[PDB]
Amino acid sequence: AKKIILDCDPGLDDAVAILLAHGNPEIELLAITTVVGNQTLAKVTRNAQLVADIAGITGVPIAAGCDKPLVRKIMTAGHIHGESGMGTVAYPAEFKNKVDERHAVNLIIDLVMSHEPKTITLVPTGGLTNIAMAARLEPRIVDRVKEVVLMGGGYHEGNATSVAEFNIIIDPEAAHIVFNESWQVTMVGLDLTHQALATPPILQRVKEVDTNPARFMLEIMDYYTKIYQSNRYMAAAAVHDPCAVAYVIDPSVMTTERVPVDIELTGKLTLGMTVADFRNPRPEHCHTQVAVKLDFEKFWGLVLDALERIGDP
Amino acid sequence: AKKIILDCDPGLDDAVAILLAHGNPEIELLAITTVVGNQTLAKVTRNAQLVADIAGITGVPIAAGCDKPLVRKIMTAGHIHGESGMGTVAYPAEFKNKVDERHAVNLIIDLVMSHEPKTITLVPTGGLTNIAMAARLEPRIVDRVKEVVLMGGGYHEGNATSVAEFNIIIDPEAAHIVFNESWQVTMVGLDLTHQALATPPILQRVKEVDTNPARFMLEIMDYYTKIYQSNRYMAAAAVHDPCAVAYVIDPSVMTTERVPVDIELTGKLTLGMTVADFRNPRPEHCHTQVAVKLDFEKFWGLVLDALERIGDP
Amino acid sequence: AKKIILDCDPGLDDAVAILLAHGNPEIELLAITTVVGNQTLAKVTRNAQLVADIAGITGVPIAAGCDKPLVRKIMTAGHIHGESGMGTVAYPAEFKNKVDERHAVNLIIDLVMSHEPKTITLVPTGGLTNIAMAARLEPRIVDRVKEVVLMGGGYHEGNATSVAEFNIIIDPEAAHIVFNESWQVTMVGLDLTHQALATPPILQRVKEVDTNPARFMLEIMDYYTKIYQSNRYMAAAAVHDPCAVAYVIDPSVMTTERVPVDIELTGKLTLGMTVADFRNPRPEHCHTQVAVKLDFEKFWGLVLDALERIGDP
Amino acid sequence: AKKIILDCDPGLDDAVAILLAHGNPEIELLAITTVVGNQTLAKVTRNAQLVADIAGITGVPIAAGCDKPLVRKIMTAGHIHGESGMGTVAYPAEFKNKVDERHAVNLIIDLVMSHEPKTITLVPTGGLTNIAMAARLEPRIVDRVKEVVLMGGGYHEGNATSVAEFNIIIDPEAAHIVFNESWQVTMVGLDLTHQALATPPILQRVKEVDTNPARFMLEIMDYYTKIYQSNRYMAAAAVHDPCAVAYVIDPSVMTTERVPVDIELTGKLTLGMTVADFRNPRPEHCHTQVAVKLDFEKFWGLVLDALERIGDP
Ligand SMILES: Nc1ccc([C@@H]2N[C@H](CO)[C@@H](O)[C@H]2O)cc1
Ligand SMILES: Nc1ccc([C@@H]2N[C@H](CO)[C@@H](O)[C@H]2O)cc1
Ligand SMILES: Nc1ccc([C@@H]2N[C@H](CO)[C@@H](O)[C@H]2O)cc1
Ligand SMILES: Nc1ccc([C@@H]2N[C@H](CO)[C@@H](O)[C@H]2O)cc1
Ligand SMILES: [Ca+2]
Ligand SMILES: [Ca+2]
Ligand SMILES: [Ca+2]
Ligand SMILES: [Ca+2]
Repeated sequence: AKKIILDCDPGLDDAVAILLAHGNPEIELLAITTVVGNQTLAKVTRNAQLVADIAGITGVPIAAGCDKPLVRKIMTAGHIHGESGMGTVAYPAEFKNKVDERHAVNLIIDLVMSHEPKTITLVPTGGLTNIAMAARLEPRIVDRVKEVVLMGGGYHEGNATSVAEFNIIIDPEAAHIVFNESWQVTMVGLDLTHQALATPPILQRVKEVDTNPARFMLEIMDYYTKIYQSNRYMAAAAVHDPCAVAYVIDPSVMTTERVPVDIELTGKLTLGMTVADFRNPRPEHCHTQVAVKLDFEKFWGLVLDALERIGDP
Repeated sequence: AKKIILDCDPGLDDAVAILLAHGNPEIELLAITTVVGNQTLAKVTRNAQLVADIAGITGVPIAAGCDKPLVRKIMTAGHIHGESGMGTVAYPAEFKNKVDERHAVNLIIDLVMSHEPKTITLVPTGGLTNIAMAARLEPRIVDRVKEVVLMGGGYHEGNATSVAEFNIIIDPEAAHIVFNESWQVTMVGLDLTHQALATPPILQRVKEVDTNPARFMLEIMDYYTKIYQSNRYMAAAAVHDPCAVAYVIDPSVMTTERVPVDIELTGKLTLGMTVADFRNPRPEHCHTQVAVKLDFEKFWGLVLDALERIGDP
Repeated sequence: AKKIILDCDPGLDDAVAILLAHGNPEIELLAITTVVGNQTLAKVTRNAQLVADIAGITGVPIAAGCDKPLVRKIMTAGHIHGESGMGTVAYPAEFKNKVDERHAVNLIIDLVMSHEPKTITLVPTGGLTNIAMAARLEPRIVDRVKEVVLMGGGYHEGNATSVAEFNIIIDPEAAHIVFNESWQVTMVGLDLTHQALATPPILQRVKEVDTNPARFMLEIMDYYTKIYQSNRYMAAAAVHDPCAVAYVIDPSVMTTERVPVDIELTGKLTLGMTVADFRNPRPEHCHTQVAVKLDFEKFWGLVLDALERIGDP
Repeated sequence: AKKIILDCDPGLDDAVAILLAHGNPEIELLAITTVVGNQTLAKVTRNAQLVADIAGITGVPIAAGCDKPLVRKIMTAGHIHGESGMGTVAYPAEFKNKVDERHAVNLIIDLVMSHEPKTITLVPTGGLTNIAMAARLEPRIVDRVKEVVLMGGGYHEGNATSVAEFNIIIDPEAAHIVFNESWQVTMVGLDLTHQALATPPILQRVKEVDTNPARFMLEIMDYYTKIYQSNRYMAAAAVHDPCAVAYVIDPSVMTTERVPVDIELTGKLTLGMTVADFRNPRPEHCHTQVAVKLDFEKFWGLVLDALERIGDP
């Protein structure tokens, strides 16, 4: 029912976002496009094929996009997602799903221009390089897109730096382009995603689904959990990306606040920060909004329900 | 018992900080030094004499300091404190208290070098210009000062801009100097001070003290209240400065968190922000700390108690 | 013999660069692509059609490109080239030359990928937005391009600001992208172009060609001259753009120095400056080089010779 | 006849500036104050005593100043002036000249406030830290000072970086303070000082003076020459500092241009650059001017003449 384009950089959590987008009956996945981020474009694209195979996805093109940030030098997060970007999974000899011939930037422009206006929503869960290129190359897509729901940012938290979130800092100028176009933007930041904890009970409910995709998720969630407990301290791992897809499925999974948000491009300490203006006489008629509280039970409900529907292909 | 130097820029709330510092039996006021900020150095200095007269202070030198920020152009806040900086009070023909001969920067260096090590705590409630100059002119004072407790900043709130607080933004390089010296710094920021609301009950308890200093405070608190309800929206006015003195009197009036804090000097959107790093594996052995929650009843208790002791000189 | 793609923003001097590129027998013009700059993309594209008509060009596609800088806000130079961007010329009811269907960015990628390696040289004489987009969208073109010869910058002079040249400052990030790719870049900056003065003798030699294209050039050169004598003071006008094409025709028209050049993105006073490092132990194996001295007679010789060959179509 | 305060950081060339200031009959040296720069404050101060002793100076106070830049971290040039800062000279067991008790910042303010207006000219040949502190601590000195003639900067050359000169970059905010006060500033930059070469003929004329001060200069000039020929390539060494004193003695030793000059504080490539605006409709009524061409013979004449007058004390 809801057509989306999932632009991601398959690392541990992006994989869960793909499973959720596939398994849920409310989402119609038009394409999976990749960008540099968690790992280099090549690795990330190979990972998208791997999970698309595991979940038995067919009829959905997987197109690679930009292999470098717009202006800045490449910066990846291999210390979180392993060298492969997919933690510790072994790849098949051959993938059933092949990388499309078109450049993700062209495919996105193609899909948006060929479909009826306001029917596609973009869901970026990686750096915003491909979305910004597309918006600049064919500005007509900004008024046709239904809305953009991205995982990135943090109005009061950061991870890459004390105040900046990874997806935004790896390409601040692309983020600046996206947040400043007139389309509707929902920022599902760390403020929210730090609530999407994969606790023991949840992992247990997952193990009980007892299917191949489920054993896969259990395996990567395990690796992800080991990293978070050590590296960037938390009792459990936060699985960010699925939260951006969950909001498209059912907006009631989270509360949102409508506030102005811009991107810092020159600060020495604040480079890459999503600056939100919460001072009250609030704007009214503001094209951006941030996510605040997550309905933990409903969120995990949607994931498990998706895992069950995918079954064992 | 606790010797302090109060460096301020007498506007509405700085006045209350002076009354509290004078009236409380726990504080020994060595000097009141002034800086540009709420108004121009001249106005602010005249204001410090006015309240020093009203509270009947004697034996305490009032020394003017820097009339301009270290590098940036002058920026004042006359729209909040009126043209006089002291809102709407009429000045006497002659002041009993006279402005000292020495420059505040020299007086501060003098007091610190002549007293025993670790016995004086600096309490800046204005721009940090004089403190920075002093520390650069005689670096020996940083190891002798007991600690610095300033009113300024905001780890998650701002007023001058969406993320920056007035005292820090009027002279970012001075703030950068102060936060980076090795002395202990307690930042009593907007996060805390926005809790020190002067509500009707409080103003009523004040009117009942029925003394001249009290009528004075009631008068300025009134003007301050009119501005906050209009200009920078809030139901009541937040009286910031006294909070910095209250912490010196009794540290239990507020909770504090020990985290790294630095000042942004080049950001376009974030100039002057006090960037705090709350990401956990927290530092341990960190010379800065921010104030979080205020004990509202104890705070106002201290103020009224001081108003009563000052009496009617 | 020398295949080029002229990327420009038709204003007064870009027009002369087109005439020279068309009339000279050494240049083979594959396409004329436009960008925002002197005027808005629409105006500039209409202007390119106007001069293509006047010079009787046929068989050469004119494709429009980016209508906005990559990240910054649009900035034009209508005070130098008039509102139309073409000073004071009247446009025809219909143009014989039509704007191509393809986006300049796609056309450039097309031409370069379809021709033999190292046979096309890019000649940008406007902001660098289209060249940067193309290099990011299809990175394979940077190794296939023969070299890039652009009019822009100034190692010791500026015009838009005290140290920055218009073409670079209207899109600093695009310029940063171009100067940092590994292809060979020849910067024909203001240091050189300020020598290409259109003095009375030259204008007289032009009037004598007595053809339509020549009367056209005479007309616009006139307006250009009036502006330079008033606005940005000089005895005569400097016609910048043709110098970039002249270097492709005969490199001996100017001397060049091989030195490192980078673009300043964050300076307050120096935004957009082309910083060149002339300190000696010079690099050796440096992909950029700046133009220094112009052979004035040979330069104008090439222009007049081209005007004569175009004749009167 | 011309009273000056020489603020310097005795390294090889600062020493020659002291000899020239002492030996020339036109200069009346009120004091020699030191700052961090070529070496740490301690070393540089010890060096000033060494040369004051060798030249037999008496009746002139030597006062130390700031040991750190205003905001940035300390940066010295020991690779040019050796570890001692004075290249390779051995120090005496005891110095006849003792370091004054007052801080240079206070001494400078003292001298200027106690003498008649417009009779003292400041001659900084090191980082501008002390001059900026003094102008901020007592703003009354800027209108009393006759003018400031400093060695530093470069409108078209740099040494520390491709576009910035050492003295300015070690403390950009101090420089920004000095160039922005209303006093007259003459900038004797690298553009000029690179002409003051100490060629074999000159060194020979010096050896012939055959006195102790002369043998000293010959010794340090030798070391300085070895460094310049290797490190920062040039056929001979450029002795910068004396050029600033020569201009005070006889302004005709060099040509100057009156143009606006400001300091870049945020650029990534251009930090510390003295940006001069040579675009013409030149200001008229401009408090800054840069030095252009040096009268080589007259310059070295003044130095040798001073060496002869000092004789052999
Ligand atoms: N430590 C860490 C670094 C990168 C990411 C990625 N960036 C976003 C959260 O910062 C998500 O899209 C996630 O894939 C997550 C954890
Ligand atoms: N709007 C407003 C502006 C300035 C201040 C001053 N700055 C600090 C709070 O921002 C306090 O010291 C206070 O005196 C308070 C209100
Ligand atoms: N004043 C002025 C402004 C813009 C330009 C354009 N920019 C470059 C020179 O700055 C050329 O390409 C020219 O078309 C020329 C004059
Ligand atoms: N390489 C080098 C570095 C520092 C200096 C000092 N800085 C100024 C020239 O840059 C002079 O005052 C000189 O003392 C000279 C040479
Ligand atoms: Ca991701
Ligand atoms: Ca205050
Ligand atoms: Ca042009
Ligand atoms: Ca020096």
